[PDB]
Amino acid sequence: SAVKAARYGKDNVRVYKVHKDEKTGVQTVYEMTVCVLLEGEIETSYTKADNSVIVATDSIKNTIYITAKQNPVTPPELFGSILGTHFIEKYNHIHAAHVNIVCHRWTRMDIDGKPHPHSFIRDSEEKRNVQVDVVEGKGIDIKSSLSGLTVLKSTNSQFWGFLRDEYTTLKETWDRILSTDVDATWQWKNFSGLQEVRSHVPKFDATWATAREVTLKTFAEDNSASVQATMYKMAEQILARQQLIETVEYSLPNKHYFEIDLSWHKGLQNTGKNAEVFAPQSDPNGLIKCTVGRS
Amino acid sequence: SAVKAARYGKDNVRVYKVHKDEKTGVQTVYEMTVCVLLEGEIETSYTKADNSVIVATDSIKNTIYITAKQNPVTPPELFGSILGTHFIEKYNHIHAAHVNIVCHRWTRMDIDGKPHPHSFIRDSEEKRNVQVDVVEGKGIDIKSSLSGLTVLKSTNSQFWGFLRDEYTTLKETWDRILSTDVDATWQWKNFSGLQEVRSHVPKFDATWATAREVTLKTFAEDNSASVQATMYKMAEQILARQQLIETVEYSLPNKHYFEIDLSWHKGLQNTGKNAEVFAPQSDPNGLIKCTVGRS
Amino acid sequence: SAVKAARYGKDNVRVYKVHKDEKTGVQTVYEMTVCVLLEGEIETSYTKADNSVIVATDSIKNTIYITAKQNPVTPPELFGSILGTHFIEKYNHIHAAHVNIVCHRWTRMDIDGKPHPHSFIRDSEEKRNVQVDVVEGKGIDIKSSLSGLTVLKSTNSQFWGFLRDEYTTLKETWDRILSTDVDATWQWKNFSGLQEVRSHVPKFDATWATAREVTLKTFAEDNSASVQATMYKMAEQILARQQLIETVEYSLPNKHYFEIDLSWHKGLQNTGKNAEVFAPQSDPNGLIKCTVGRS
Amino acid sequence: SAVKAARYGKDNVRVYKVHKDEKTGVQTVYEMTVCVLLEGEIETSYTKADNSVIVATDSIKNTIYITAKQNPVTPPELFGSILGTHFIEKYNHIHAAHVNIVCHRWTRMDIDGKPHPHSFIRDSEEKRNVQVDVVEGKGIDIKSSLSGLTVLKSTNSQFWGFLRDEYTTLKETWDRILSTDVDATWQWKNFSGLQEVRSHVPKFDATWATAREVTLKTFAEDNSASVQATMYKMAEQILARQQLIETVEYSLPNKHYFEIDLSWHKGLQNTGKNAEVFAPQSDPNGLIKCTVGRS
Ligand SMILES: O=c1[nH]c(=O)c2nn[nH]c2[nH]1
Ligand SMILES: O=c1[nH]c(=O)c2nn[nH]c2[nH]1
Ligand SMILES: O=c1[nH]c(=O)c2nn[nH]c2[nH]1
Ligand SMILES: O=c1[nH]c(=O)c2nn[nH]c2[nH]1
Ligand code: NA
Ligand code: NA
Ligand code: NA
Ligand code: NA
Repeated sequence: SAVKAARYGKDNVRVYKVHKDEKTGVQTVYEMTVCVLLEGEIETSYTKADNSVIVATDSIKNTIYITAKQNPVTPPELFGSILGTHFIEKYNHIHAAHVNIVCHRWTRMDIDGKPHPHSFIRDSEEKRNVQVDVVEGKGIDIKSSLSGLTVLKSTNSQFWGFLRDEYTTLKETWDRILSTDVDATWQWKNFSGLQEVRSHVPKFDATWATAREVTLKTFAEDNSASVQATMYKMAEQILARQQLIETVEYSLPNKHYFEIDLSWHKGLQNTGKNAEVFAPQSDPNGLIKCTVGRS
Repeated sequence: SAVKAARYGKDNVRVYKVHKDEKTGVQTVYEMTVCVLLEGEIETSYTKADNSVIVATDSIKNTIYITAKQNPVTPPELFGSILGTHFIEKYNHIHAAHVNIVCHRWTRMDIDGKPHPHSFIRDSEEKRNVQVDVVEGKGIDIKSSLSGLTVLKSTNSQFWGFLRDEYTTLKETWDRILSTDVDATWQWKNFSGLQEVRSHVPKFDATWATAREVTLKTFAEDNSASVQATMYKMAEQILARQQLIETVEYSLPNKHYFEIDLSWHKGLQNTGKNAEVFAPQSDPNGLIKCTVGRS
Repeated sequence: SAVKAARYGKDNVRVYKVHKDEKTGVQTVYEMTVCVLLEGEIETSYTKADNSVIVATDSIKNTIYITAKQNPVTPPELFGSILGTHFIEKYNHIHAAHVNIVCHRWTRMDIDGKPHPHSFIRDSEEKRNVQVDVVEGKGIDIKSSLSGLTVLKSTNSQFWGFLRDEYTTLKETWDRILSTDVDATWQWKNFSGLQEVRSHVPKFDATWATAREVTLKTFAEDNSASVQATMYKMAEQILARQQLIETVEYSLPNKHYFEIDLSWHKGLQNTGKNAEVFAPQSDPNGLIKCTVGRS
Repeated sequence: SAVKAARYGKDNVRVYKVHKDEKTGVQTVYEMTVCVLLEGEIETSYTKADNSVIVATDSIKNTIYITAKQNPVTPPELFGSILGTHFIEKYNHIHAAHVNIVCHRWTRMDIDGKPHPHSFIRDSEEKRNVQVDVVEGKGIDIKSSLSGLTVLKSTNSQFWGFLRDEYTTLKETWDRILSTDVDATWQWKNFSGLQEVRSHVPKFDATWATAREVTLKTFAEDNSASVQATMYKMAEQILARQQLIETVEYSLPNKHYFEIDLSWHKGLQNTGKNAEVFAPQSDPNGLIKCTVGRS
């Protein structure tokens, strides 16, 4: 037998960092969960019990903390690039590093209309994420994403004109609830190394903000013909606004809210134009995906 | 043997309701999870297989939907009172109804600085809850709460002067991170019935808003001597602002963020005044509770 | 204002202990999650920022580890009694200790038909729990439980003869699926102190085993008239088998599996006697509770 | 812009099926969670609001139920192949179907030493899974797996001889706890179609059983030099026992149990050879992966 692929490292490394502005007293906090997996000339640890090639996972953990102490942790695209580059440069036999970062929200509190200098709220379980693959000789590949953005619109969603056959019971509709949890990923053009990543630093936060804004505005304003049609419009707009993105991927569940026929009870009307009370369905759910690129 | 206590009903009933203003086009959505448990002269269903005394749990579910169709679902204190009263009035042998409601956030989206008429975001997993106990002959007891409000302050928290003995390793500190998930409950004076609950309807939303505001402002502004001391200040202020509340209860975890000594690595300084990178701890956690009432 | 109640301590303390038999080489492992909350003359920590009365939660954590090192951790009723007694005896101003223990399963593996001396499997998320309340002057109150025991029977469950009115749509049935997650609690007679708890040590494991056996056998064998009727039979039998138990409480969800009418598709018959494929429902669920005591 | 990839369908479809042996009275239950995603000539649903190419996700759900009614649901490799083949044969414009099945445990209860004919227990959250990709013109690709198998050994695990540099604090050890959650996947050779899958039906359950047995026996018996070395031995043995498997992949977390130094308290010895009480760590965790194939 032979090792066809192998990677190993440390997952679920929770990290907090504070920045203190000595002039103003304002403090800013960052909290992340980090995973680093390494690849390289490590097969003999599997086949021959040769631990000499293993950078211990505990040491990977220490390295995450040290790197966060010595470098900016924002934007996460930069921090993940620094962290990944470290492993391939430090260890001759390590040839790829895969860094995943989940950023948690700590939003500054407003107290009496004023931003508070050192108090924060978790205002959403929405995350901002990065996946950074640093491969020796092949540069740095970055996928940025937002996830856990949960939205609902109560009208201006339709679904008609779909295929009807002997397996079909769904009725066409011109007015339904649309609710989803948005997972959106933008893949950057390959970067040659850390100097090129640093040269683009301003674009990372700006592109995250644009992706979020486009997602929310398009969801709210589109008189949606389907999840498919609405998500394509979102992706097109993101590509138009940032030329350094190569592809945009969306993964959207369709979280169903069913009408409840109450006509058996005193003729109560609660369907169609009279629908007011609905039953949210926990499962099953539709799942719609698309990857959009340039022509 | 004998039945000393019994209650039964339906849990995890998900309910959505939409209100449509025909004049303006503005729609407003409400989403809740409801549990109703009944008590009364039901022991023979347990002891003698006598199902004639059972209002089926499926029928309880139907009743929740019908009641939501025919009545306001907000404030939840009112809806829960209507729902509980229904069971004790409709069924002669049912003498108590226990209604728990969890309200989920659907906050109206702002698009280009304007509130959108029919699009919403789940802006927090914070919940607004009610527990309503309707007992025949004894009125209506309401406990209102907020839960899942997660906050952090990066300084202006201290903890010194605690008991030190042979079990103690904790160092005194004059500057630490304080983070918690707030669970706050206010218990209303007993109401005689639905007419009295209706007479106080404006106070329910106002008191929830006050409880939230006091919690956030006190957390942000107090130079905290302990979780205990800060939570007592919150409770006092809520009692001062609403005379119809009898008690306020807080349950606060102390979610620890530990310093990381990096001095073993090239003498890096990351403790005390030099602490920048911390390790959030998933467990264990402190748990601090208090119930405050009037003198 | 005044403090009406207060308790504080440490939650989610994970503990593992190994026992090694030097004669045989056999090792046995125990893993628990422990919470300890204290009460006593502690109000001034809340009202006056007086930390001198606070046994730090970190010290409570240390005490859990030390107590586990120096004492048996099984049965959990004994360990929780030792731990709770420690706090009220050590600290003059602490007058009650509330200890909750969740025991996790590590079942010895059988390899080639033989029990392995040091390898274990988590064979269920079923838990064995204890709640121990040690109150100065009032002895030791112990509630023992099992939870997370998930069962299903595919026939020999009925539900007919329930109340039918204008809120009822449920059809009577003489053959349905019954599935639940069992939470069963037995409350021991009050014990005067640790000497009396020790005197009854053999009864704790034996009574847990009996409660589990009775639950499973009664569920499997009863031609159930309702959840209510079946759970009462379980409780009666436990009380009959252990005279030192005062009450038994069951809390059972009714986890619904719905028939799927497929007759719209080529006349396929999948209801009633022809039902083979069902839709498990995640929510809502029935919730049935009873507490049974002696006459 | 252009659609580079697209797939859509229904997730989290819960399905139960019962088989009743009329001769013996014995009933057997199966419960699964199914996801089906389709690909094909569907881009215009995204780009042009053309729903005529959409087989509605609701219809996919109906098809899962109908297919389960008309066909065996075990082994899951067969059921997933039937389900996937259905979509590519029924719909000319659908060219791939991706079927994921999670099988939940319902193990027959033993009551008084005898297997009960119709009562079952969820004896583990361990799952048996399949991923079946049916691609028009390219056959059927099946990946079978087990997941959620949680094990611990209290000794006979070592970890020494790893790389030591300025980032390393971990001490070498010759005796530690090893605990993990096993995720093991075996990838079958490509099958030409449903006839070939049916021809191999007996091998599916047998290979699952072998994979489980090899995993448990190797974990229990290996005096482990590292997670890496132990998992490679498991994979080699599975490949040796089933020639129709092309690769085996393991993904193993290293769930750390830390020693607790108690020497600060009365010189208590709880490290090294005296270690009895340990602190299980919820995070971070090591994560070790390998894919093994033939030479
Ligand atoms: O937007 C939708 N897309 C779909 O593919 C679908 N199928 N059922 N409902 C649906 N709604
Ligand atoms: O605010 C705090 N209260 C406590 O009771 C405590 N114990 N350890 N740390 C603590 N912090
Ligand atoms: O066993 C049952 N008990 C109940 O109270 C009930 N209500 N609906 N179905 C039920 N099944
Ligand atoms: O088995 C192990 N493998 C590793 O790669 C490792 N790193 N720290 N500890 C470890 N244990
Ligand atoms: Na390298
Ligand atoms: Na009544
Ligand atoms: Na005392
Ligand atoms: Na086809």
